[PDB]
Amino acid sequence: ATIGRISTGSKSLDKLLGGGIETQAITEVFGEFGSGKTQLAHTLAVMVQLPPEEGGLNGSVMWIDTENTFRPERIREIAQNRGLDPDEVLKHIAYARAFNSNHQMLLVQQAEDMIKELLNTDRPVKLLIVDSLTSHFRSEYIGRGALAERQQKLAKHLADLHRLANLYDIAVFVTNQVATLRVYLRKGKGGKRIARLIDAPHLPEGEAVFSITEKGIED
Ligand SMILES: Nc1cc2ccccc2cc1C(=O)O
Repeated sequence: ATIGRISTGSKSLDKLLGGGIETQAITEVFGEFGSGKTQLAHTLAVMVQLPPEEGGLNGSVMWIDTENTFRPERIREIAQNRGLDPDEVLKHIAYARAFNSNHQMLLVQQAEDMIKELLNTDRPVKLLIVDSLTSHFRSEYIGRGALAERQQKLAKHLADLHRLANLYDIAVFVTNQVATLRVYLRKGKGGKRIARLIDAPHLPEGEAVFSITEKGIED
């Protein structure tokens, strides 16, 4: 289908990204604790539920959590501050906690069941979040003798995510620490945050400054 764009809530960040995050693509956001990557994930889980006129895609969300960072109270707060019903917004976020890298991989495969069920409805899955992509892979595969299998397993996981994104017109959004759009977050001045786009093949490298508010991400 046509490439849909989900607003991040920030006009500055959306301009940097070419209008927002894309369906049929993996957007990978990097940053240290406090850089705003989890705030962006929570904001996008709300924004995607809005109609296109308001920066969303009238969509449902699937969220894979590798380390206990999903906060339903933060969704409710962002939803209510954006004029949405907080309970309805939460009902349209399917949640899974992944306990290890094998289970994380299995969940991406299992997500296809619900994606297929909602595909021709009024609320198709339009956003699949994996927070935080490599935490289990880094913990489970230590050192020299483990790199080949860690890379093999991560490549398969990413291929599985790209397949769902392309086949079902979903924006895949992943968070991490240091063929996919890579955005680097950092602390800016006066409690603001900065996003830097690096090595995008068809978007200029640039920076966007944004704030974290009761609405989640905004300028
Ligand atoms: N069966 C499921 C699989 C998932 C896979 C990825 C993200 C969320 C998911 C939620 C469920 C659920 O039963 O609520």
